[PDB]
Amino acid sequence: KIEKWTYLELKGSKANEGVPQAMTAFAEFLNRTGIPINPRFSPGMSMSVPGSEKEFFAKVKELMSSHQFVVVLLPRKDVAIYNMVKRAADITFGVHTVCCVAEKFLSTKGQLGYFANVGLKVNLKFG
Repeated sequence: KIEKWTYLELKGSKANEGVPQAMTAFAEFLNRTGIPINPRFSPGMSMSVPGSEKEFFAKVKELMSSHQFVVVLLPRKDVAIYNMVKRAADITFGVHTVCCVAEKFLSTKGQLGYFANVGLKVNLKFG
């Protein structure tokens, strides 16, 4: 059972709406599909994309070292931001991160299908 988790939101041009609410929906989804997780998350973090990996690691370091699981929302399917996230996760102990595109994670049509795909990655990390 994932007990301590939160989310990290990497800002794009447009502001994301309904994030906390979708995170709750996501946790419910995970529980229904056989991945036990506390239905409640600790308050999430939102930040613009920093200029360097060092700057990024400094910012998210406490977040990632104090949680078992972090759901990360990226503004676009940009593999460079994705890599920045994976580098920090690579040197952090006791945490798993999963990266998602914000629009897909939030948009009503196709949300459940997307949740299901993201759940594949989550399952592999814990199951």
